[PDB]
Amino acid sequence: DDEAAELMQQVNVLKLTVEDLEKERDFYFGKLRNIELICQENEGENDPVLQRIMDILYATD
Amino acid sequence: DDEAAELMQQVNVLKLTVEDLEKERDFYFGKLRNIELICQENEGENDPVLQRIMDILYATDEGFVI
Repeated sequence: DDEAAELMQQVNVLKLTVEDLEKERDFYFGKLRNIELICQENEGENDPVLQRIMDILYATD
Repeated sequence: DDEAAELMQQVNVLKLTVEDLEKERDFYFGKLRNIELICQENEGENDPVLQRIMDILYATDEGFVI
């Protein structure tokens, strides 16, 4: 009745939040993948800065 | 009745999804920021590879979020 309505309101807000977060997550992930490729295509130069970047990309937190 | 109960279950599942996504989003954003810092420190190196990475990062700048 009253609770079902407030819960529906919450579900709508949460679904909007999921869409928002997933899209931002995917966007940041795509950026990281682009950077990873650049690092891989240049791994033959032995650049220590790219080494630091790759270490970041492949680190678990 | 069953409606409110169905919605509550849906709410609990969505809340869990949200918590996982926030952690994934911040995890990836944290990496982009750490990479931006590395680039920032080595600015005056005239390294074309770092310039490519910085251009990729531009769209992820915090200034575009707040």
